[PDB]
Amino acid sequence: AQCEATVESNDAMQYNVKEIVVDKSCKQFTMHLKHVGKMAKVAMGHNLVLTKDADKQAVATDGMGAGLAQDYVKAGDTRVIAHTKVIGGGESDSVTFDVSKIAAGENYAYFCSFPGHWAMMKGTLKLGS
Ligand SMILES: [Cu+]
Repeated sequence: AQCEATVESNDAMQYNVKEIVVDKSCKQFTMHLKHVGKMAKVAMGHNLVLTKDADKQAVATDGMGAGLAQDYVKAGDTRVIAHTKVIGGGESDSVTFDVSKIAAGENYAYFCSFPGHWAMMKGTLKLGS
């Protein structure tokens, strides 16, 4: 609703939403992430990272090497448009980004960069109204 969306992540390594459509009327957009499971962030942590589809694996790979304290996102990665912190069960986080950083027709992927999660936790985000 409005210029925001909510994605729930669980203990089975899955997002409940696979596609997010950003309305052209939005100048800013907010992504809310909820970890609805009961596992600790050291075993089943989740975040939400947004990049062009092409940059997915590269960003997830470098992110793994950043560590948990860095929310598994390489500090100052220019390929990441927006990202939340890594959360454990019973928690949540939000991230707001500039819609101008998004282009029509372009393909964007949101995924979890916690080690090994990217291969199963991913969705598509795009501008469209
Ligand atoms: Cu995850």
